[PDB]
Amino acid sequence: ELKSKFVKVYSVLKKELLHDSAFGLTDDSRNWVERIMDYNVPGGKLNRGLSVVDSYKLLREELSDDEIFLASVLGWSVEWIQAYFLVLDDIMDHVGMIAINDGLILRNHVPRILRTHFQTEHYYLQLVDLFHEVECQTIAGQMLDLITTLAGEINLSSYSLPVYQQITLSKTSYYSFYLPVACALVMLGENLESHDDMKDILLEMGTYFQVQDDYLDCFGDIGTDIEDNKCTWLVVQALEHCNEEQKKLLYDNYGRKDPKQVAKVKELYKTLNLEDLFTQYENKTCKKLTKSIEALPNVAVQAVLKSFLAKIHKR
Amino acid sequence: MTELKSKFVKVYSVLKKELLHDSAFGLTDDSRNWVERIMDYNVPGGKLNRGLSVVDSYKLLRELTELSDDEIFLASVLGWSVEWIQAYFLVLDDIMDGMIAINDGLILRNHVPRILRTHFQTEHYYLQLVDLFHEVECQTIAGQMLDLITTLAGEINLSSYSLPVYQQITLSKTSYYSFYLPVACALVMLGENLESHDDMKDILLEMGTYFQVQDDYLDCFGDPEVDNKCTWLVVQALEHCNEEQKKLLYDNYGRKDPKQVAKVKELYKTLNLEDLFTQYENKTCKKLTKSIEALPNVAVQAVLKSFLAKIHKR
Repeated sequence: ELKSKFVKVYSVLKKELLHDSAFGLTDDSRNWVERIMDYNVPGGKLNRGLSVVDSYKLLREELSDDEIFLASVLGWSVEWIQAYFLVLDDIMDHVGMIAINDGLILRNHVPRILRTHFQTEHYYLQLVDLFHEVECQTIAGQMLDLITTLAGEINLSSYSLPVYQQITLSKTSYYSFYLPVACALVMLGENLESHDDMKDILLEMGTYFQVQDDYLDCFGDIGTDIEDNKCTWLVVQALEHCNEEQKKLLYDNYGRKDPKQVAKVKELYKTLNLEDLFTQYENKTCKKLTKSIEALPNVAVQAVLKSFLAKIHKR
Repeated sequence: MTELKSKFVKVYSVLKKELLHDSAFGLTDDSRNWVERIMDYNVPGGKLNRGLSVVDSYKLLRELTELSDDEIFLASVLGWSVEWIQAYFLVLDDIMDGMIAINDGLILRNHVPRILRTHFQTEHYYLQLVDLFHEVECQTIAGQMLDLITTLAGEINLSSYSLPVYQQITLSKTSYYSFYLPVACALVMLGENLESHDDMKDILLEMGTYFQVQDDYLDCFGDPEVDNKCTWLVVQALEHCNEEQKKLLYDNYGRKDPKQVAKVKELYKTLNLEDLFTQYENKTCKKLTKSIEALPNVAVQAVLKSFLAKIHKR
């Protein structure tokens, strides 16, 4: 039902944007723009764009077709903004830097949609500031990622828990966990500025998911983080949790594409019991997050947050 | 007016320290200096033509229509916002001719609405400022996309180079942020609604096209510092030449060889495109002055005449 309705909203928004006569498009440029849309936006699983509509339905307690359409419009706006973010991620992870311009086209589609479908609403400026906040912090996250990565070129003393956490927060969690639920609440008439507790919980949830992926990379059926000199949660823990010759071991073997040295790092990890440290982190995190979800007065917000936390647990 | 400029220049420091210490963004000491250096490189360097012209157009509109220090500060804030947005645009322009330049540029882009929000959210014209900068950015990047399609990717069959394509690129790529944005900022600050100024907008846009044609000519005939470019010169040469001259142009254009370059230059000279450019300049200043005077509002006329005079013959 939602599956079949949501996806048509992509076509609706696409044909709106292509035939917004504000810019003079020829046949050729129109096809250029349509291709750079259809490549990036409508492809994937549509996790977050759908989760906008799903969180909206969850909050509701009866849905009109207009309500569903607008929730879908917000969802697709999320998909667009994420397309922009992911094009930049492509560019930043290993005869055409068209990729920049393509990405920048998609970014500038986001407020055209928001303006076309929500200007009359009384929460228009709140949506604009939401997407603005999310974009500012996503790109600030990318900037932290650059500096940390570059500056951890050999000097692994750059890799600290605060740096890891700020990167995970601003780069991903914001557009990944806050943005869709925030979209739903703003449509629901709420003011986000009286939801700092929910915001913080979703942000910690994003940090949680990143720590998960960091561990899964190193322990699961292949992950290449220790080869790639990445700032994993595992290496950040290993740094301050090891002695002096273990620091020498890590400094020797980290960032090395050689399964011998990779295995040296893996077995320093195992001898430091970072699998059990991760199990403890997971348990304490799910407890803190479930506990502080229940602390929230609103029960439906709790339902949405518990949905998310359950979906990502033990993944 | 170097007495009154020094106030503008301090607003850069004010906005910079605001943005750097927005603890909403989690910045370490380290990242804080990274952001400061990527600001100080791009934004405060140049002559500050457009950022100052925001404040100058505001003063002009006031003087003709007491002028508080807050008014000046806010006009300056808008000016520096223009400087930032232009820095972003110019970083992308550099890029389009290790991969940090993208990230730096995007940091500068996302500073713009932080400033607009910090200093103009309370105002009743906030959404109008946001839509102004949004429109300008959409059309600048659309201009870049047209530039990609037309120039580099529309290579050696130069029959792609037409006056309408040239004009659309010049309009959306540059004219918008270069000539509309600064005066529009001042008018929005003045309480006006831009949607009843389409004539002024169109005039400033044509003015941007004019300035680009100027730069095109200076390139081919001039010194300062420093083929296959979509120049106004080649666009004129195309439809103003016969058939063996078309053969000459197709032979020699896009060719890095001073012999063939000179073949193009002297086809230009035998077509009298220097005199065509002088005529273009005269007819353009006349069309623009005439349609400026057509505007009902006299102070808007004063601002537009200021701009058109500043960019004339130089």
